[PDB]
Amino acid sequence: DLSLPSFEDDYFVWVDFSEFTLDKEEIEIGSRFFDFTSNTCRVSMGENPFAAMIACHGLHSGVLDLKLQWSLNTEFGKSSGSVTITKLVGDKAMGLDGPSHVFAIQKLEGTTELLVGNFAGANPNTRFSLYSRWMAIKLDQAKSIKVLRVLCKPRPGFSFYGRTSFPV
Amino acid sequence: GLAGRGVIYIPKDCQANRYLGTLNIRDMISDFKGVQYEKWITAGLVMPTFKIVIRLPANAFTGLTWVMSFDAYNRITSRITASADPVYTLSVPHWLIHHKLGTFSCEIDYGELCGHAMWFKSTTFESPRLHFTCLTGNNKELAADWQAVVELYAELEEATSFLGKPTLVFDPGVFNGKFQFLTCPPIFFDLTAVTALRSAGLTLGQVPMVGTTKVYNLNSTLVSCVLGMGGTVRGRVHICAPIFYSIVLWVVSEWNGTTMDWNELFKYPGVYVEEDGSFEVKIRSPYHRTPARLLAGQSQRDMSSLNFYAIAGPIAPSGETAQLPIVVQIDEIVRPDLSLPSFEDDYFVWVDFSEFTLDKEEIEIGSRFFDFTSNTCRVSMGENPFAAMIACHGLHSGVLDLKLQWSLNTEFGKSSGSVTITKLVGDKAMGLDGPSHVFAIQKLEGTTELLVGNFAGANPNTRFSLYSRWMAIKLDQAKSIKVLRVLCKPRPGFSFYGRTSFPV
Amino acid sequence: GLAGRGVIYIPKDCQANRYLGTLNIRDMISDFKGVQYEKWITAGLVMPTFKIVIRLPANAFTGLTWVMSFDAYNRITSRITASADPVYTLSVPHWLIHHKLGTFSCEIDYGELCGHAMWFKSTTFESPRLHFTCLTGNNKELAADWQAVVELYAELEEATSFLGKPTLVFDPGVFNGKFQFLTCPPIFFDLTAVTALRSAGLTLGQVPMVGTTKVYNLNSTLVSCVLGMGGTVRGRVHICAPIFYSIVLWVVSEWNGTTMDWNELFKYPGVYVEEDGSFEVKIRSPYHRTPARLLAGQSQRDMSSLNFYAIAGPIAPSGETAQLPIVVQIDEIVRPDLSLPSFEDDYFVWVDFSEFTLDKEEIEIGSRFFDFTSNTCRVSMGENPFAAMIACHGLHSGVLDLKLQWSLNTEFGKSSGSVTITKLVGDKAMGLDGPSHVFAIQKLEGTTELLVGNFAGANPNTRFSLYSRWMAIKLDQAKSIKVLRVLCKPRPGFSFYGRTSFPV
Repeated sequence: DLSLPSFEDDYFVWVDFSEFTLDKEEIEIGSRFFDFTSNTCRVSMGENPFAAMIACHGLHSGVLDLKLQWSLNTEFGKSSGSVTITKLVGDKAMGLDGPSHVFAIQKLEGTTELLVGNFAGANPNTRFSLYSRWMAIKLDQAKSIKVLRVLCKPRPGFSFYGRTSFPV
Repeated sequence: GLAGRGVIYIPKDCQANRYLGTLNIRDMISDFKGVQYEKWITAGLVMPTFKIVIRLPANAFTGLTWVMSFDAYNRITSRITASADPVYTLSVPHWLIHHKLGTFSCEIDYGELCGHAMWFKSTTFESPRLHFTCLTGNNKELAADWQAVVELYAELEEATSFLGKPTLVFDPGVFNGKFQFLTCPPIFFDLTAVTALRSAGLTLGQVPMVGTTKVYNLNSTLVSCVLGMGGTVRGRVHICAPIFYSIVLWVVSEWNGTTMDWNELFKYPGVYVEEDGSFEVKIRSPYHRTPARLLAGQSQRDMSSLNFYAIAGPIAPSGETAQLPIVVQIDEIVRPDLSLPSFEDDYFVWVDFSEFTLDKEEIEIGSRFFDFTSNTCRVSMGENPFAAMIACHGLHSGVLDLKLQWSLNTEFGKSSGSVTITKLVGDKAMGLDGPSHVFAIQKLEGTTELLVGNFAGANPNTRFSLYSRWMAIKLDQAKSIKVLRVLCKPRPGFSFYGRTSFPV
Repeated sequence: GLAGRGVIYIPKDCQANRYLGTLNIRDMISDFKGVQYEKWITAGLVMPTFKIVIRLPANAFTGLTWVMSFDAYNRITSRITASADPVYTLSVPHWLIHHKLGTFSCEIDYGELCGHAMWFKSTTFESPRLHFTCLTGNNKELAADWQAVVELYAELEEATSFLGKPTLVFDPGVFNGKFQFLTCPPIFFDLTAVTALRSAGLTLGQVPMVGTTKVYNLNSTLVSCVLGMGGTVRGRVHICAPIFYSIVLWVVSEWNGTTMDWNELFKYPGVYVEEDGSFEVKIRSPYHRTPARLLAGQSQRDMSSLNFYAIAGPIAPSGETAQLPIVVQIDEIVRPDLSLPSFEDDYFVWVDFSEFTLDKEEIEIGSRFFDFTSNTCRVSMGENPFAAMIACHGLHSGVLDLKLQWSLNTEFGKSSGSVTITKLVGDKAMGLDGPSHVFAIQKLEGTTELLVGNFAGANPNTRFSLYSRWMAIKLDQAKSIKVLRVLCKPRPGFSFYGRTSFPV
């Protein structure tokens, strides 16, 4: 006799960035779904079953749809700059240019896809270096942002390989 | 088999409105204890079909009529224990017990009338009661105090599910015209009067009152779902007096006052009532319909009414003094001429927040649809049929689509911050993160879904703590908002369990 | 379903003959209380078929064997509460509980084993008990005290009659040769002995004793109905020790002593026993039969015996010290060679009255067959199988034909008066007059019938007061009588209910 599912087929919180100390901020994502750290801003990671499933398997692979939302710290009338989504294939150094995307800060939201995977087919739950698509979020007026929230929603067929555990 | 029992004590002078007592259904079964009680301990959960039997010496010489009121959610108890107004006792499922008919019996499908299964060891939500009150009094006191015996018969078996089948599913465009448990408080005729008139208003969407207390109930709530109604009122009339009292009534419908000419009166399409029975009277009106509710300054008598004219009697032997009571029950509007539904399948107002005093404001919603309170801002709650339906059932469950709208208090160019919708599973302390959502204040509007429910399947109309999804609205620049309006629109299949009432 | 329950506490050191406790069957059901208990209250009378289950952790390393004794008429309780001699515990219906087999179960048809239906509100005759005793002890103490759980399962339904079906109907010429509940007290072998002999007497009519106390029981009583028996003893042997104990036995029958020559011993027709199992051994005797009871100064070894020769072992690892116990059960004499019945279908002695001190003497019998006492004369009671059968059942009922005989103490020519038989229905005080009968003393003999029973249908083997026919013998010249002898002969169909025992 089961209850409703706790989650619907909807977005859920991946990460919130807040309390920026520098106007220039660049968050590298690459091709991974993982826990962020920053010396220059406050990272608040989401806790949900998807994140646990990532942690409790050896390998995973799929596509995430992202929704970015943000609110202003300064007066709207004074605002300038952008949330830019850099999309490459390769790396920052030698990469090819994909569907990179400039959201004027006044849009206050934006969307993008993220490939979680690589040429081999799947990501371990650790740092690794395997040729793939590459994503980054670039802030140029980060001190004018009170919060940058990133939600994700896995596209159907997001796959996990080898059940295991994850002590923290 | 016999599952439980109890005793109601009747005073020798049992007058109208006397509170006779309350039996606690679960205590009746556990004090008896009980082949059925013991089967219950093993089942854990039961969803009984009860036969209630009230043993009662039949007597045609008293005029006594009592009401048994099934109050599964303990909603009227507080307010009937000093004296029981019929408006309270008839606002929940109930049965008329006529002294002339003696021993009384009825069936209670606990799955319908209540909606949640009974746990052997303790009350889950509230403790289910049977109230016994006197609707019409004895014509003169009896010889001595006496008692009646109440008995519960059931074959208890283990319940498969926690929830029953929903008594009602929300739909704006659906009020059939059929009623259950719609009983009008007693109408009285003096025997010192050669003729008389008693009006019963037909503006059925009006909320009944007892002094300053509003008694919300499902029937008036249902009628309010429509703009007005025409057609024929089908009902039953009970004459609640001793065999030696008698009366003849002309029952007819009239619009805005009554005629003063007896000849005109009898050119109307009415019916004669000499005794207990059913009746059909056409709702009479210049528009063929009477409005569902009143406007300001209007009276129920300005519209269509069901009028009871005593044209012969009442008579009784000397020296009787008691009035002769008529109890009317309305069963349905047959051959109905309905107005438009009052609401469409659209959003309606849940709540407005305004006059914020702090820039940081956090409104917890959780998994409930309810009335907000705040020390730091002004809450204005919406009043509509949906909110009444929530109030007139023991349990409900469904999903609400929300639209948030807001206007600014400061200059647009100076604006900053957000309306943030936190969505969790669990609670603020240990919850999991769902589709939380940040609306930059400049969006000026946003949407979200709200689950009204929990792991068990339904919410009571009180505060409770049951693991579920959890929602909150977070303002960071609240003083920059002139108003935050929250509209909702129930998704199809929003369910209500166990019809009841709600006095405020 | 589960009807009642109880708990037995076992000591970490559980030795042979430890009393473990008594459960009261009706208290088990009423303390539980009990879907079955509540069905019982409505039925009034129940004649259950119980499944008794003893929950018990199986263990092959202890050697523990317990006995559950069904004592429906409370006959051995007084005698076993300090220490339980197997002669008592095995004298009523009983079951061996082997620790190696774990959880134990059996059926009790209360109709057979008891005979009267149970009244919900109070004990009718005596209160039915289950006794738990240790038959063979543990080889060494266990780690800690523990407990076992006793459960009663039954589907109680209303009893149609007060009385069950009779376990036994009196007949002198009928002892089949089949037994139930014939268990011999444990036989023990020392492991400090390379070989050994243990004899079991086959003189089965002998009444068992515990010190100076005779323990009358149905089995010995049955055997006493015959002069002697030959044939083959079919039984079962239980080896009641840990898996690490083992033994090999040569089991054979011998007459008057035992041979001292091992080679002769193995030319006899015996069987080997290495483990739990059944056995058949021919009863060996010069006459092909062994006598049912002993004469004066005869010993049970003087006749045919069932001999248990340990020919290898017992052995056990060091340093075990416990003896190895063998429990023998005798099921029947197969291919029986029976003697004449010891009694024919004839009268036998009930009582002699003699040495009268008063001329007026009145002996009340009522509706009972029982042992008389007098302060004014000498009572000499008869001892025979019928009397033992009365003593070894909870209830009995039937009709006795009486013959009275008497001889004179004074000169015949001087004699006067009568032996009068008063026959009433009721009691001396308010009774109705039946076939009372005046025998002039010169008749020197007379006859009458006696109903042994009452309105309920059967008599307990105690004093009771239940409306029935009532008999008394009245002497008016008692000092003129040298002896008054009363013989009886049960009419066909004299019935006994619920086999039990009777320690004196």
